[PDB]
Amino acid sequence: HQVKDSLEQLRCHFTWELSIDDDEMPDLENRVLDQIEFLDTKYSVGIHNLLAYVKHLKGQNEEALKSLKEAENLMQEEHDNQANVRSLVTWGNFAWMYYHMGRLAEAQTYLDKVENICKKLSNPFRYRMECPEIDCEEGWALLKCGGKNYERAKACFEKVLEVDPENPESSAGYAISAYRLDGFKLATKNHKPFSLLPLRQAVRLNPDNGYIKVLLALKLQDEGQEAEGEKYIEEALANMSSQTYVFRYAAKFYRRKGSVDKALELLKKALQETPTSVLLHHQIGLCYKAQMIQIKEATKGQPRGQNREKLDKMIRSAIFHFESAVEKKPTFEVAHLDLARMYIEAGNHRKAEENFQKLLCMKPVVEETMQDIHFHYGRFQEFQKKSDVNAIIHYLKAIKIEQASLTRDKSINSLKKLVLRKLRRKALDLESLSLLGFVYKLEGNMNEAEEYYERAERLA
RNA sequence: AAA
Ligand SMILES: [Ca+2]
Ligand SMILES: [Ca+2]
Repeated sequence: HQVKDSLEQLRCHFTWELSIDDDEMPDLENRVLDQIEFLDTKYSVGIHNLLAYVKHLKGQNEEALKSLKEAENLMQEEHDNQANVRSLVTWGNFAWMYYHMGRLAEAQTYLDKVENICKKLSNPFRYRMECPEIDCEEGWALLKCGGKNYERAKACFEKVLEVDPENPESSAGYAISAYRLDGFKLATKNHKPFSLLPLRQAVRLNPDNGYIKVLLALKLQDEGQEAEGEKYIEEALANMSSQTYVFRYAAKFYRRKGSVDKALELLKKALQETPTSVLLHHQIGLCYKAQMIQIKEATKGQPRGQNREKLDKMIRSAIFHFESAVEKKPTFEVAHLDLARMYIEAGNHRKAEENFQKLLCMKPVVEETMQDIHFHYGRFQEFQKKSDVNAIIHYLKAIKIEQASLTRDKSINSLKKLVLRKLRRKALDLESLSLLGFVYKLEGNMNEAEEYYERAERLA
């Protein structure tokens, strides 16, 4: 069992516990292909090795070898024929591939190549190479393979920065990881911008990286500094580096600023390049949603004639794009939520219900998203289905997810309003009395709360 | 990637 034990010591995709879910594999493959074609970075070894690992997981071992060979061919050019330690990721993935294919003599050849380099560099381990380049490669792999991996990704880049605080590559990976982790918490009470300083430093150290600049812009916009952010949007848009990705985030920036037409123009250009992007399809849908709201506001909710034809175009176009996003990535929870909400605007309550029911069964990486799912389903039950019983159930389920947030507070307020309404129609509704006590208790008004709980008890 |  010497071979297998040696393979487990290698640092490469096979030993990084990426845990790629089958339902996310088609989207991952498309994102990997998009990145190969459109992300401008110095070394593309990592991304080709991830494509090989994906092909392996698909049962296409011969196709996987092709991607590992391409990774070696490209390394020759990106380092000018010179030796580079990132090759050890490729060689580790060859050893695993050949082991899985039964080409065991070749698997041993690649273990020997790795060992030879670990010796040459005075690495303490025989097969496990300890160098910052490989910590970064582990981090980028994790960062590409979904939100559940982002704490691990950040820690890979942080390990490099603890020894070399001005390392450009790990500064970039740390900042992007941190930005996405901040995104997960953006609606939680008293959230803080942990990623802002990392992004400033990553831009300083990677001055040609437009991708990092547009994330810095968006975090500045989050923090109420939109004009400073817009300067970075403009600098990124003047750069060709990773242009199509720059367009995605500039489009988000302009939509949030209120320039929805500008956002749509950028997204339509980006969709020409990466038409399978679920991020693009969701962003385009949000733009049509924003335009729908603008039409509603100008016509006081009663568009007619051409304005009605325009509203319906916005609704149907948003449904098309949200449906496109969730076809491609069925685990994209918030896109299903936007879709359910847009089916309410289209007057299709059965399709809204269907998507809410799907959402109730999901297990988001971001557990607080289920507050939003219950809250919006509760509102649908209250206002479209005229079911106070089911509205109460789902406002309570939102509240029971204790994390303080904008939506938990809205759920408390919505439950309060519903119960106050019921009590006007029937002041001796014991259930409503107790719920109103519960609401006051959650608000901290302990005397009002016990008053209502007591009143409810007396009746019974 | 909603918020
Ligand atoms: Ca390019
Ligand atoms: Ca190729």
